[PDB]
Amino acid sequence: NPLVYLDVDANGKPLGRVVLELKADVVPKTAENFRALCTGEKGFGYKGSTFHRVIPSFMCQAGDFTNHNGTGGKSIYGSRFPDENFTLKHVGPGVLSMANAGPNTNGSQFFICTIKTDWLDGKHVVFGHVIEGMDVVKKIESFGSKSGRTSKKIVITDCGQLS
Ligand SMILES: NCCOCCNC(=O)[C@@H]1CCNC(=O)CCC(=O)N2CCC[C@](Cc3ccccc3)(C2)C(=O)N[C@@H](Cc2ccc(-c3ccc(CCC(=O)O)cc3)cc2)C(=O)NCc2ccccc2CC(=O)N1
Repeated sequence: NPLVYLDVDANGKPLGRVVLELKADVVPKTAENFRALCTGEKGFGYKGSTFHRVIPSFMCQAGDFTNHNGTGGKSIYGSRFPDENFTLKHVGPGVLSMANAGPNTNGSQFFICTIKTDWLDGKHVVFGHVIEGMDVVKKIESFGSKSGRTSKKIVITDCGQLS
């Protein structure tokens, strides 16, 4: 399974690195989309974009590199793409899952859970998990709010593939 990284800052101050294992063994098409958006190999992707909605005791959401507000993004497949499967569950903190606007509306937006979000099982495609840097995720979460607006600008300053 590929390993990718997000290096995250808050108001320009580095918070550290999040390492994500992508479950290409279960959701290869969803894992590949995220991998390529981390490397930037198609000329666009996550680098320089933000965590735009962060809600404590819920999740940290990112990947809207077109509109920066939860309405946009772009997949590597030319259009919104189907839910590959709902095999993996939102079991706890550190789960990496696709944001969407209903069935079969996957793009580039994603979230990292900070609790078990079991009510999303069967609705959002889980495709990976944090293996290093959960403390960075908790730092991101600490800048969230009830509305999801962040108290500092949280940026993916760099991202890419490790292996
Ligand atoms: N329920 C029990 C108790 O739970 C309490 C905890 N709160 C919960 O469980 C809560 C409760 C319900 N609350 C909510 O849904 C919050 C919703 C919200 O913030 N927004 C703000 C932002 C825009 C809105 C409305 C919209 C959608 C679409 C376009 C324009 C406006 C609404 C929204 O929906 N945007 C989605 C992300 C999103 C992903 C992908 C795309 C997209 C895909 C493909 C392409 C082209 C690809 C190509 O061409 O290549 C382009 C775009 C667009 C939008 C959003 O944010 N979805 C919500 C969400 C995200 C992540 C995880 C979970 C959730 C559910 C949640 O948060 N649910």
